[PDB]
Amino acid sequence: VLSEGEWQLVLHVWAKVEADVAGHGQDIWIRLFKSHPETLEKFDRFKHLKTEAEMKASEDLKKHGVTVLTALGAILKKKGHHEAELKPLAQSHATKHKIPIKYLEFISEAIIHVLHSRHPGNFGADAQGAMNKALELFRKDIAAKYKELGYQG
Ligand code: HEM
Repeated sequence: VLSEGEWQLVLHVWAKVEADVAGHGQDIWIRLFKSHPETLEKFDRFKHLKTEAEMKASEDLKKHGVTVLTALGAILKKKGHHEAELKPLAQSHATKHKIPIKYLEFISEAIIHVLHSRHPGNFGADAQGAMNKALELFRKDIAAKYKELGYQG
């Protein structure tokens, strides 16, 4: 459970991210595919992308990034009361996409790195601490649902 102060640190930096959702979406995903290429195999629609240039030019990847960050944003804004939002997400990711928890840890790493680079003034040690805590909360609850749904993760 995060404190009200910790949530504020999270939503404060997120308000900046929302000024350019598409741009942040691309940076985060490209960072992920470059740092952990195996994740690219989960996308039968992006597995063909070879270079960072091709990725930055993909309109579909950009739209996916927006869809992803929008869903994450709605969750964070619930400040822990994200039960309703998580169920449908856990079902598709556990039964259809089959995304293991390890991959959620990898993207969490990408989110932090991108925020740290683009928003240094609003992403200090305390702010990163809160963001990490929020993402771990997300991962903890998703992994729980996974078990309930019959997927080890
Ligand atoms: C920060 C956590 C993430 C959030 C909030 C998120 C959100 C979403 C949403 C809302 C969709 C579309 C609706 C749906 O299928 O449920 C989606 C699709 C998808 N996600 Fe996630 N996702 C996350 C992380 C990941 C990761 C780490 C992977 C893979 C390494 C992944 C792989 C996919 C795939 C394969 C699709 C289907 C895309 C397509 O084929 O059109 N997601 N995700």
